[PDB]
Amino acid sequence: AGIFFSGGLPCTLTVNAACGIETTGDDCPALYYPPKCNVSVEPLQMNAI
Amino acid sequence: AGIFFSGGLPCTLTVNAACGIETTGDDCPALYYPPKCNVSVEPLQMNAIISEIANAINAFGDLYDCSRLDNLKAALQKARSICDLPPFADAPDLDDRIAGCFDNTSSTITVQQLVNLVLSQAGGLCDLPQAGGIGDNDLIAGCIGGAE
Amino acid sequence: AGIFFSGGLPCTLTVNAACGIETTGDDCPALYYPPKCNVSVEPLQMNAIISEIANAINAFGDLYDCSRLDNLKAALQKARSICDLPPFADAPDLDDRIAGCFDNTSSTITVQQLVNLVLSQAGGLCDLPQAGGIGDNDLIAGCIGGAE
Amino acid sequence: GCFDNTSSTITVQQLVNLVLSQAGGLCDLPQAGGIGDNDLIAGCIGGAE
Amino acid sequence: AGIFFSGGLPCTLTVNAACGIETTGDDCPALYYPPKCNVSVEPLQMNAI
Repeated sequence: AGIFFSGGLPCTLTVNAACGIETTGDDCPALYYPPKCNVSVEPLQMNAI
Repeated sequence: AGIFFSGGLPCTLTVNAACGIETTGDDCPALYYPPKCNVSVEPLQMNAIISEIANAINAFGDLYDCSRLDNLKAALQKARSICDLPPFADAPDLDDRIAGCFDNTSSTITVQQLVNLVLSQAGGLCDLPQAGGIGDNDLIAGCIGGAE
Repeated sequence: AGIFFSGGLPCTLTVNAACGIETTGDDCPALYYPPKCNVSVEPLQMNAIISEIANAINAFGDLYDCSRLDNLKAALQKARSICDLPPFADAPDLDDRIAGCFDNTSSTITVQQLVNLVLSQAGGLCDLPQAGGIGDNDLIAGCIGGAE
Repeated sequence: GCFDNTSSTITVQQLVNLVLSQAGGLCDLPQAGGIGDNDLIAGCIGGAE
Repeated sequence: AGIFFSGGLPCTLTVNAACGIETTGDDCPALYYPPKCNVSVEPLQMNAI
């Protein structure tokens, strides 16, 4: 999912996200890391950045 | 999901739940707990309810007081209080609106329509009485030099 | 602690937390359930919230009914609904105030302001039409016989 | 509106009566002394003012 | 039984209970969670709120 985190949450359901992200439909789903307690940043997701 | 059980069910398959709720998009699908014996309230959702009601109480700049029990009721009773609205000094134009009940429907009307409906009932000269005779007190009205 | 779970955490350290809530001192602090997956809601808190909503429903002398899920909705609609306000049983006074949207603001204006604004479109006899002649049988007006 | 410090309503008829009563009448008009040739007299022209 | 807990106790026998609520009748009794040391919230009641 490129720079986004597959399996995350949409921008509404977490903080420090943003709306209005213009994408190519379902192929580019905007997802974000949840505010859950025990999650850590995925390595590969950095590769995109 | 706000104040909905994230993994919940739609209103049709539960009990003591309303139906036909509207939200924004599918990010907020109304859901409730199912009639299971092995489920419990999810604290974060309770936190959402606390946040919502606390915000509601503070709508009109009042101070929440835990020793009370009717803060929301006071807030509601304050909104309906027309007498509490602030005073205003500058004279309004005809387009400035006034609120009243028309056709059993809470709506507003421009002062223009009000002025038209008031002056239109001024009556008419025909209403005036008659003297028949004429005396020196008959100060006849007319456009004397451009000033009535 | 009222509707706030005592022994919780402040808003900054959890989710779904209302921020900047103002209260009557530290004796009514803001605290919320932590994000852990094991904690269980405390019933006595749930007792508090029930009280607030139940009080709100009866803000306008309305009767609760457990068979419907819209009670607060109607008790809120009534507050906004002007059409259901009581009617005054007497005549108004110059000091009586009328609410309006003047200057994009829900404010109050006395009757006298409206009365004076009415005169703007009152007009004078100068506006009346004119004719080249008048029959001996027609009518004239003035301060005749000590009256209009 | 706020009628006698009490939230309530009144029919437009009542306000109309109060406004009309305060409006005034002919006797209120000033008393000019002389008359001129460019003036205009107020009267009823065949049932019309 | 709507929002009110079905098996609770009237206001005077618990804490954080609002006295003198109004209802249609005995079909909708006013009850609250008891201060007992083992009770837990009921979901189906929570749906009501």
